[PDB]
Amino acid sequence: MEATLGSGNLRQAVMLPEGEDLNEWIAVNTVDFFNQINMLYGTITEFCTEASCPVMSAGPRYEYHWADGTNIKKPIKCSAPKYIDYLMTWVQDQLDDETLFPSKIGVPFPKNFMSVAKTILKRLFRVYAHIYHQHFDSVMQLQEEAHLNTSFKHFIFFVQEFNLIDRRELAPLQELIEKLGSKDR
Ligand SMILES: [Zn+2]
Repeated sequence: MEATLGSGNLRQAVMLPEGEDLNEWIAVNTVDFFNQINMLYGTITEFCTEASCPVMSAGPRYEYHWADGTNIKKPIKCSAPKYIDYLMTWVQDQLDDETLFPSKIGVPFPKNFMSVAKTILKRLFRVYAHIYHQHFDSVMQLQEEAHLNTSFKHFIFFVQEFNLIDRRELAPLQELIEKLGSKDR
C-alpha cells in the first residue's frame, strides 16, 4: 500500500533503541499510538454517530460492549461513539496515572506495567478495527487513507515486535495484517 509522504522505515522504527529500557520504550510507543488514533478518529467523528453506529463493532460478528472492571463492571452495549469515548477516556486516565506511567525518574515502572500496557494496546486496536470496517468510505473521501494505513502498519509492527496482543484479538483485521510489509520473495 501507499505510505504517507512523511513516514519512514516502520520496521526499524519499532525496534528497541540500543541502550533504552523496554518498559520505557513500550510506554513511549503506547502514548504515541493513543495520539495517532485520537488524531485519526477525530477526523471522522461527524460520520460516526448514534444513528450510523448503534453498537460498537468491527463487522457484524465482532461486537464490543464496554466495561473496565472498576467504574463499569456490567458490560455496556452502547453506540460506537460512546464506546470509543469510554475507551479513549479510560486509556488517557491510565497514561496520566503517575503510578503507572511515572513522571519522575526516581520512580520505577510498576510490576503490572506490561499487563496495563497490553490492555491499553488491545483496546486501542478496536478503534482501528471499527474505523476500517465502518468508516473507510469517509477516510477515502478525506483522501487520508495513507495516514490510516501507515498508522495501522506502524501499530501492528510495534505489537508484533514485542508480542503485545494475542492473534485472536486481532481477528477483525487479520487479513489486512497478513498483507502488511512484504515477502522478499
Ligand atoms: Zn462508527
